[PDB]
Amino acid sequence: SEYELPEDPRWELPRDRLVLGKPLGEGAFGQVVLAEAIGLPNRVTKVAVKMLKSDATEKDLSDLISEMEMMKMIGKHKNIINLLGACTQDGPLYVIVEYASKGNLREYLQARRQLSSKDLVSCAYQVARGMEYLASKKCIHRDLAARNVLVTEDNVMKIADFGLADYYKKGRLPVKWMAPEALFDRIYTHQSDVWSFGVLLWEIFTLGGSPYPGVPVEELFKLLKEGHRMDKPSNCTNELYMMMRDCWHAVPSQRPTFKQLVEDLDRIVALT
Amino acid sequence: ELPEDPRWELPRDRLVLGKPLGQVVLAEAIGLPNRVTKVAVKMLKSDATEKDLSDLISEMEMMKMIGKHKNIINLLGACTQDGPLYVIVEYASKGNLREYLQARRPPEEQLSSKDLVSCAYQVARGMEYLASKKCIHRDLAARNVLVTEDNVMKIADFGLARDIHHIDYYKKTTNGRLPVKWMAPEALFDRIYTHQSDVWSFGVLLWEIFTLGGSPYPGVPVEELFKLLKEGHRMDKPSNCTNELYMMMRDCWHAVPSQRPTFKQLVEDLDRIVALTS
Ligand SMILES: COCCCc1cc(Nc2nc(NCc3cc(C)no3)ncc2Br)[nH]n1
Ligand SMILES: COCCCc1cc(Nc2nc(NCc3cc(C)no3)ncc2Br)[nH]n1
Repeated sequence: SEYELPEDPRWELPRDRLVLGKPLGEGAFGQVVLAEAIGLPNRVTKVAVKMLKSDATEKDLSDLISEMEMMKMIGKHKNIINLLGACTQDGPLYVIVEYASKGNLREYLQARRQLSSKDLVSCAYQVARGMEYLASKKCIHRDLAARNVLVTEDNVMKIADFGLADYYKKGRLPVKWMAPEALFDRIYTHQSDVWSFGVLLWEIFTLGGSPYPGVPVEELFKLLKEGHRMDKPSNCTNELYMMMRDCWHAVPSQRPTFKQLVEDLDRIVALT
Repeated sequence: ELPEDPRWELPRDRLVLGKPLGQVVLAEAIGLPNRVTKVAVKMLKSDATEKDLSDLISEMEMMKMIGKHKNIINLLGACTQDGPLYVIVEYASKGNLREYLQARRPPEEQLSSKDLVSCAYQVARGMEYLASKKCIHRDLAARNVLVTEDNVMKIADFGLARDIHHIDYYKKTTNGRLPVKWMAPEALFDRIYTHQSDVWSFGVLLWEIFTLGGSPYPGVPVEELFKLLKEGHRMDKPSNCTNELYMMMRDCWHAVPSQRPTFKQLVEDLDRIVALTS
């Protein structure tokens, strides 16, 4: 990987067919830019490109490659951010993926405090669909949150950061979406992502609310150990609150599965 | 030590002391002729100082001046001569409002929407009365509201001596909660207490009622509380709460003290809302 990467003709795009545009966002040693891809024959497709920052290390490269390779194995679904291609040869790695013009679901919800009760349940349905798909492909997210759900021009929910390779790192605290087993016992399962979906559900029905405002890490632990559970939001049926509460069962085996959650939300949507 | 006050003195032999309530004891007063009335009696503990006596006397004298209202814990008498000071006050059999509401949470009989709005009305009435007598509570919370056998709300601890320049903000209550979470910012940061800061605390109490004894800012320590307040943070609307009653809480938590409603206004609004609530 130091002088050259392996080629995968299934996915390789010519660099002349990609025009890089305005940055969308960055992270530790990776960054995401808006771009235009020609012929993924001669139609331009607005895509998002993920690539390393200039200060990245060999291990950052190896992380980014592993992310791309997981996206290949997992395959396509409408409610996830899909791999569309890659430039791997003769220069920096560009991992080309779908563009979601409306940004993350947290912001999306906050800027519309105008969604109906149906639309809100529909969001929740789409997210669980994406998660039901990923879980069928052995994919555990480990940070399912509204910040990691992107929304498209046409209001499709698309899970992101599912292929990625310090409890005090924030400006909110991710530990506030972690299942107790994952936080306390470092047990990550599909059921631990169910707990996280519980909190996303709550974010959804508070239209982008912040879990546990003002609660620092040590206190959160203390709340968890006491069996504390966030209060029902206003503008939330008692059914939905029991879905959240169900996702928040202490025993993961008694939490519902994403398969079960999709079935319920499909029913609930139709009756909203 | 004590000076005699014939307006209030009950002979010691007329008071039959019973079980501890939590110091405060349950008692029976004979007379107050051949009838016994259940009463609560406040008295000193064994390890009490002269400062503690002084503070108990001040509380009693304050009750004398304030006079009687249905929605406060009313002074009934005192034993001041030839033995321990006993301040005799009304008995509330169903305990504090926090516990009263939590015991009535669904799985004791549930409270209607009207019952909850009626609690709010009665507390506001008591506060309006206290305000009228020039009294500022300084720790209005559901824990300092007591409930009688016939479900009458009575405000307690309204006459208490407190040095505000010696408050421990870190000190938790017995239930595990922090009293700073009921305090107007201007009282908290600037030690300025007014009827207006009491109205702020009433907003928090209204919140406590509609969450059926919920704990404000759960898991938020003192330093983080300050930072939420400085940022103008406000608690979210409880579920099963009208927009109209959440607007009331929000009004009580106005950042500018002059712009909060008075208890006179709160009393009138709540009266109107009680009559229209199912
Ligand atoms: C590897 O795929 C990462 C997501 C690709 C993507 C990004 C967008 N649109 C937007 N992205 C961002 N920030 C980049 C980002 C957010 C997350 C989560 N991950 O990366 N900001 C605004 C927009 Br609009 N579409 N597809
Ligand atoms: C001088 O006013 C003291 C309150 C008089 C009173 C107390 C009760 N009933 C109960 N009291 C307590 N704990 C003592 C207490 C609570 C507060 C507030 N202040 O003192 N526990 C249970 C009951 Br029931 N009735 N009247």
